[PDB]
Amino acid sequence: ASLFPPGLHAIYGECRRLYPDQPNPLQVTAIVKYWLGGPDPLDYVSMYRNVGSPSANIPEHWHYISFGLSDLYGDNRVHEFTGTDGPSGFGFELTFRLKRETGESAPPTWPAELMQGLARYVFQSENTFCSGDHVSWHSPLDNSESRIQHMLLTEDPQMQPVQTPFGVVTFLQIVGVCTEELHSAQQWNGQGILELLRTVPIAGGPWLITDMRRGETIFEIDPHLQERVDKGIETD
Amino acid sequence: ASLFPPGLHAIYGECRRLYPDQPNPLQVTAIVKYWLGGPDPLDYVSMYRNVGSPSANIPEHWHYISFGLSDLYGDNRVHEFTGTDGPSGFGFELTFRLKRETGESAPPTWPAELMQGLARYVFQSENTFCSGDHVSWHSPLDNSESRIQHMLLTEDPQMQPVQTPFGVVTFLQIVGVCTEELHSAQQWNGQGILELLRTVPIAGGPWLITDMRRGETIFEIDPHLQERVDKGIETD
Amino acid sequence: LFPPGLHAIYGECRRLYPDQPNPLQVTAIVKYWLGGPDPLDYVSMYRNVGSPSANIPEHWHYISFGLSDLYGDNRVHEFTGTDGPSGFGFELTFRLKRETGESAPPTWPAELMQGLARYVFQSENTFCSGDHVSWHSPLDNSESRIQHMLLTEDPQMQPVQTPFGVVTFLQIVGVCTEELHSAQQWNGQGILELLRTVPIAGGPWLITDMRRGETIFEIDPHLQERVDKGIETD
Amino acid sequence: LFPPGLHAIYGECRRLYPDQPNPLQVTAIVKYWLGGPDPLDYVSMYRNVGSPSANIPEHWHYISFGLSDLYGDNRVHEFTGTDGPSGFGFELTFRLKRETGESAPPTWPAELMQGLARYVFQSENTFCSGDHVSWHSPLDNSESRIQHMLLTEDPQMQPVQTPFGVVTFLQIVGVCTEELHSAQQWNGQGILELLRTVPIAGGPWLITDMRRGETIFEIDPHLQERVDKGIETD
Repeated sequence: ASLFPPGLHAIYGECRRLYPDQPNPLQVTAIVKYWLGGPDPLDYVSMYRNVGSPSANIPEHWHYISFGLSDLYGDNRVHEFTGTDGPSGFGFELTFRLKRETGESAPPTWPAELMQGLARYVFQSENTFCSGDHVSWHSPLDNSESRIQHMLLTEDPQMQPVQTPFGVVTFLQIVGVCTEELHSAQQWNGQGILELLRTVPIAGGPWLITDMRRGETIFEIDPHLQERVDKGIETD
Repeated sequence: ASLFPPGLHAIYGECRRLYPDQPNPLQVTAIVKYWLGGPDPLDYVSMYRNVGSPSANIPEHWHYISFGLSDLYGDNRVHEFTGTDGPSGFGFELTFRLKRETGESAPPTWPAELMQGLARYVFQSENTFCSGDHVSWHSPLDNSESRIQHMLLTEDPQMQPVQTPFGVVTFLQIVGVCTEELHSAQQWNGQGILELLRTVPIAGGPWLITDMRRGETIFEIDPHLQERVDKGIETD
Repeated sequence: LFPPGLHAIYGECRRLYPDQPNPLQVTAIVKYWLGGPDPLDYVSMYRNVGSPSANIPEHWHYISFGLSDLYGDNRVHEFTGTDGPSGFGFELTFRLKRETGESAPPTWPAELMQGLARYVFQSENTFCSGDHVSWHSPLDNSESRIQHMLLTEDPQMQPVQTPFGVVTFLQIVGVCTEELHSAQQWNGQGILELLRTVPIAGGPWLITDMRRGETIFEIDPHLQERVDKGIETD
Repeated sequence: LFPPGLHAIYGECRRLYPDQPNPLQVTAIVKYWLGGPDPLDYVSMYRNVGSPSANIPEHWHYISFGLSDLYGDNRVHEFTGTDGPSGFGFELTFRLKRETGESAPPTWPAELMQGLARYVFQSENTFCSGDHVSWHSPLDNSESRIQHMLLTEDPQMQPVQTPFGVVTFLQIVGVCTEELHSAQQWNGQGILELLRTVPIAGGPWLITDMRRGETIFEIDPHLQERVDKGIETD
């Protein structure tokens, strides 16, 4: 009397189209669900292995997808049902791509935590996030010493918006960045820095993968990108 | 070398107009300031004793005021300086009024924590708060068993907006409420529930004081208020 | 109601970890009773500071949910009153030595457990303290010498009463092939006793260290005498 | 550069409380060196789990900032090299027994400390281990029988080297009037020794329990003997 949640199924469906050979991936869950009084708004976080793409500049990475920001059950236990047209719940779920480090047999679990924190902001303030937005996390994302301490949001390069009997669901991918890059996004705009990040493989690449070990800003890597920012600001 | 912060001074000035006899109140601070890498965005939280007003049926309570959401230093270490016209930093600071209980010689310190949590949301997301907004904290505010698990924001009944050399600063007072009251605010609007709360002394009264020990919703206290809520939704 | 079976187990877990109300918990994305391949619905993973006092190192503690009757509505196990055992009567647990720098418990043990639970659901025999399982493969798919298992009752998790039956806790203890053979020649309880006397191989709480490079016998060749005398006087 | 004096003390605090990097810290809204009435710039308040082993109960630990030279720029104390004492040479500390349900450390001890510090500035001068202070009032303005103080070196906080001098830590220990008198008849160190042997009155770490209703003598009338023998060999 807890069948496979329709909302969850729609997302799970997309996940399968992408990882047909990973039907039983590592999945993390809140021991006491939010709608039962728990502190974490995301009911589940699936963690897949993405081989990426040798050919392109795309390295092997871990891919995370959340469950809870959208309307999973459609019975008003967390979000209000609002037809199949509008957005399901908040309208999206968070995703994240973490560069795989040698000797990693499974995907590290800290990103679920990061997502719960972001989700917690959405649930309580009730303000949603959009592609291009930035979040001044102001702390190394994985509680390490990393220079990646903030976030930019963009649409997931592979996960496509899904139709649900409870509304549409899109996927917002988290992209870790350095404070200098965050400031740059504030001076100009998120979409601009996102474009730049795509041109610098080690900082994101086409799929905007995050490398928590990156020690340099895109600007330190290629001081010419600054020009591009200056022009953007100007012509905007 | 660290003079009395102009921004802090303007707020402090207001605090004095209100508490001329408490020049040396309990004040809490972040051991490692936010702008030095610390996790708490509020540099200080002053805690005063408000005798209230026996006459008006306004009980003795603890009054909290934050420092950090507005521009305290004006040297771009936390917020960007934007002239003396616009808002100072985020334009406001948080306040809170906690009903005084027996066994309290001094104001309890947990509310500082609550404020840091709220401020963190503002700094990270860069979305400010306004009178009438609600926050689905989804947890007893003081980590007790209290039924007060959410918040509504209204302007402080006494603290008045202050002019600063770094902008204008208003004061947003936190008002704890029950989930039923939060939903009520969502169905209708924050200002409406705030009005009601003012008419029910034990639930807030004229100055919207929070009593973490309240066991009943305003509706359970006087089932008639529901009528007002229904008329408001209708004519709105 | 929240599943009584789940409730009872969760209860024991809190008595042990009052400060970890929100531990990392792994689950089967498609539950077994919905057609999924993994019989365990959940695997909770806690941090156990151990006991500096008794030389018991900091380790990760795993507890499974699914081998016992969690829901009591015959969706997985048959309801058999509150007396007999709940479902198979137990849940699996495991203690993995923490390696410095580990911020969270590694998740591979959930897998090992699913395999075992899978084996338990399929076998025509019951599992008990003292049993050995010839896994025949490094438990974490590494190069480890720990390739088999012995089962013992969990040193801390205590049997719990449930409206659906009694639930005990069987802890997995990784061991070397030489140690498995030793258990076959003599008996599980015996090797378990020995393992308790050799901290790096288990200690009082029988914690598993996948990095262990030596058998208990290579560590102290005298234990063989006890195994021998054991077999002899037995 | 962050005030070297503060840095050094913060350093010690961390060695002791590696898991409390962001403790509750109280400050003077208008610092003393800006015209304010309170000489202490800050008072950090930590949670000390104590030691179940030695029966040292969980308590709140307070440390002051201001009696020593925090800034070294003559704004409060005179800079006197790195050899001599930093400012007055010490900072005050206090250990308050935790009462069940105290989610955070109570803040009144900061006040008590400001009073003592205010007293040290106006002179009788620096305090030393063994000194007594006839506060003559329940320390927390309650009805408590603890109305005076004895000073001893902090059992854990160790003297720190600072570019502005050496800083030691003097811990405040609350006592009853009968105990104060006893210290006057004999000596502070003596009563401090006795207090250590009576856990509820102080114990090894000399924790203060504002709820104590009995003097150490009423608890064990024999200690009186040991005070007399002290007066005698002195």
